Amino acid sequence: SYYKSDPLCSAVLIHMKELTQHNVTPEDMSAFRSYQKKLELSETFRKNYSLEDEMIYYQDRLVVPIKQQNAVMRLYHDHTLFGGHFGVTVTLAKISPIYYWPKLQHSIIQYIRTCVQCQLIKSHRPRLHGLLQPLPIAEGRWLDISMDFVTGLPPTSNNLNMILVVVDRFSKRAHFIATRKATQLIDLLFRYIFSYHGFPRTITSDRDVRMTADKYQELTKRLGIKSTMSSANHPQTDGQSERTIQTLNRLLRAYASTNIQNWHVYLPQIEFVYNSTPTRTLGKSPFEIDLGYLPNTPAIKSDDEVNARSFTAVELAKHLKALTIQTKEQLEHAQIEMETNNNQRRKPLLLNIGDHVLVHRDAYFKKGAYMKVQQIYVGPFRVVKKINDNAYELDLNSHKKKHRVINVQFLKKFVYRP
Amino acid sequence: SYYKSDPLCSAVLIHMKELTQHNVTPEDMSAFRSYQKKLELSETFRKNYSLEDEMIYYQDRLVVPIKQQNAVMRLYHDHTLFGGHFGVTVTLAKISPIYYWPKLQHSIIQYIRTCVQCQLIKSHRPRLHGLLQPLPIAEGRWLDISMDFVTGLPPTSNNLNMILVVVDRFSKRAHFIATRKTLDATQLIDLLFRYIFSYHGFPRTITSDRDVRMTADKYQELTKRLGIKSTMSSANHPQTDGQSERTIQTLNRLLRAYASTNIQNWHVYLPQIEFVYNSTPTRTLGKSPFEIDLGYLPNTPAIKSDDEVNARSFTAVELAKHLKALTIQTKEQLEHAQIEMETNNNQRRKPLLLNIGDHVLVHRDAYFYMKVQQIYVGPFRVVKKINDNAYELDLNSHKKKHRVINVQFLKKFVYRPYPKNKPISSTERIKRAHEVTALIGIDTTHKTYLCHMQDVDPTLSVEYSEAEFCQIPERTRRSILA
DNA sequence: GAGCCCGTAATACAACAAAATCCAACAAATA
DNA sequence: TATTTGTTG
DNA sequence: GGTGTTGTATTACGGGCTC
DNA sequence: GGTGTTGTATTACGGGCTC
Repeated sequence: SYYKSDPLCSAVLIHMKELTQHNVTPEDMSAFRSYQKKLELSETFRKNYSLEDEMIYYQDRLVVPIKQQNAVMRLYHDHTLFGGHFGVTVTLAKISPIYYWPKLQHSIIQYIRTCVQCQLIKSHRPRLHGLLQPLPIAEGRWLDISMDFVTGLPPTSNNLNMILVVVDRFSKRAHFIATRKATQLIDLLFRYIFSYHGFPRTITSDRDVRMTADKYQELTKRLGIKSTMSSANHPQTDGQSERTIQTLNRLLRAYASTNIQNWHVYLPQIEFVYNSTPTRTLGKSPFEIDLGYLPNTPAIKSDDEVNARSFTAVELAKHLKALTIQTKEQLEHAQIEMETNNNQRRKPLLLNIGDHVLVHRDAYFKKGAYMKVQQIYVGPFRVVKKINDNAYELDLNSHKKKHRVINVQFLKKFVYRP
Repeated sequence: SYYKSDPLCSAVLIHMKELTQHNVTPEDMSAFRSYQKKLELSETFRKNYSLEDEMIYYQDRLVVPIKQQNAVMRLYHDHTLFGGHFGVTVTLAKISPIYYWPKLQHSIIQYIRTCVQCQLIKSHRPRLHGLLQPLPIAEGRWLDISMDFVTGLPPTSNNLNMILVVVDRFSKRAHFIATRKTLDATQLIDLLFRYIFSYHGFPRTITSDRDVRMTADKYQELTKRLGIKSTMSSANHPQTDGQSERTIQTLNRLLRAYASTNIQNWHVYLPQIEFVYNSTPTRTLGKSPFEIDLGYLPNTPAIKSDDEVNARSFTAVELAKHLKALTIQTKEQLEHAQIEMETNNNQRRKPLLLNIGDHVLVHRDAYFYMKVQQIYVGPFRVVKKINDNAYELDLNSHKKKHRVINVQFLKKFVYRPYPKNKPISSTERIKRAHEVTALIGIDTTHKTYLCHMQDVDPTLSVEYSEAEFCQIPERTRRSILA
């Protein structure tokens, strides 16, 4: 039960094979590509096709007619003759030692994008699927605020359990919100610690139940506060707070190495140390990014001046304007530097309407659902809206899934074939 | 109540600041470097020091004498005036706006290395410590072998291990047989299917992990009587079993491909996955692992355009010559593979070189709520240097579990530094017990606690028994152990 | 080209990516 | 001799 | 509307010397 | 003695044409 026991006088290679035969030319519809290929063969000298008793082949490899292309690549890709659904390299190593197939690599990668199980099972670095495209930089001071918290720490005396952080996107000002892992009184403690400065414009946070929080969201809609609400298991958007708790974790380890179970005393020292230390992407201390009144003043900084903003009373407007201008251009510099050092391999994905994208078992099933060697056979979903440049909402075929926003790091767009 | 309100007429900067005054030359022992620096200043033109009535400083930066170098770096790196124990960049951003410091960044990284807590609380890419050294290349058809376990597989007949993958390292034949956790623990039946695998040829070298199924006394001694080495891993360093784990990575994709009937009936798929994976050509050798060892390919011949040599199923007296030729081919492909691995991986990695005796931190795998507490532990003395990236060390007294740590967890320790002395008398272990810093634990063999004191030799601990343990407040001691 | 000192100063590279329970199973410690 | 308790895929 | 982001050793580029 | 390692899209380099 072997193949190639069939003559085909109507295919692309007929023009190539009549270079010796010159007998019959029964071309088909859309066979004008064969005419152009024969013209290119005529103006060049690459004649290596061998014609031996109906076996027309290349120098050592069997050229296959285009009628049975899919049959051959399915035979050497599926388990009919022990393929195994591998990549283009193993498929070439199975086919190219035996067959030639002009533009074989493009045909094989097209088949990889065609075969459904390879789309659902393979990953092929599904963490580089969209550009960086960071947050818009800022406005006037204390208008954008980043919100997140680490769920659990070694508990203190039974009054405090975990640390919440507030750092603004502009100035990156540390904060010490020590919660109890909380209730609807989140707005009480949160209000007491941001309203020390004032009400922001948008909150960059995750889809956490203390902030998804239909009771708390309506408060923000009434008050005039937006909510970015980073999607399920995509904590990258929170950013400044995540980077702060990275710096806080080192600081908390430093100040509580031998002093576990009472770190709530040292937490204001943690935030004050974070506040007094200059950063890199802005080059100035977060006091200086705000009203520059580093109160410790161990020594005067470089370019010695008055450096006493307490003496200035009415002229603070020009000083804050100057700080705002230089910090805004520094934020733009940080944005472009991040975009340069990150997008060296980040391939974009821009669809925005009418596709059948997937979600490869991350933010689709539960974060608490165990990942194992169980098959990854998420069905072909649909996309109806372009919610952002780096995400697309889906019509999750479930009860509700409680969210339908999927960042591009889980999509891996499905492609059909007739 | 600040610094710099004191004269220092004998330091390095004396020759620099007598370029305008030329009063006295009160050099000290080994202070001729000041004269050489003055000569270097004279033969060039970088004279920009400002000198006004003992306020001697740079164009905008206060130059500091070498006597109070430690005072300045401790002031702007520790917490006396709100430092924070940050990196070299933040320390520069605190110091370089205010002070000059010839070779400033070198002094800053020196202070980062010679700190007491700063080494142990932070981290800087520990994974790339040690250059990537591939294991010995190949032998006569899997005299070197690897195996490993992964779990999390769904049950079908109470079989939630089912991955005992054995990879024939030379030919990469890569067998894996269904099993379970509860069948054996290297006592009764584990060896039996190990031998039915080994029925097709005994190996000569194992490379495996620190799993309890192979660190047992029964396994090591039987392998030693079999003349086959163990060569275990290094306390959660699975990269020693890399080729088996890479086979698992290839196996997992094929397992998901064949795992549509996840729960009902799928134990027939592992031999199918074996037969598919062995027949598929690899990348590092260009030949399928099935035909590398066995010569020929499996049934339904799809013989390539090389020759008829891959249909070698005929008379066997001439198999030795061309099978050795294929051994040469595959050997060459594995030097190519070792070179390819060492190219793209050693570009960022930096080797770590320690002699026997110097202290070393382990930073992990010493105590298994490890978030805020001091997960990183104190320094230990290295005993045996097995490899350039393998140091055997005394993490505890004599307790348990294979006291060798890979260099990825290991980190250098520097004790360059008013430190106290070493108590050796019997009465000095009682009074000098309130000067403790950290804790290791309790000896399992007898009643002797090991801990760290303050401003002493860190690794060279002093034994503190119960006669001098209950007097000092131990309420804050078990807090870091729990 | 050719290298060196030194002084700044950019520069990819990785860590924040929820936290903490055991599962199965080797061998130490009493009583 | 059963119930523990260190560490590790 | 809504989607990364800085700390850190490490390393690259100008004044001043030898040419 | 004892310590990574291949699968995979993706992309870079020679024969043959226009010069």
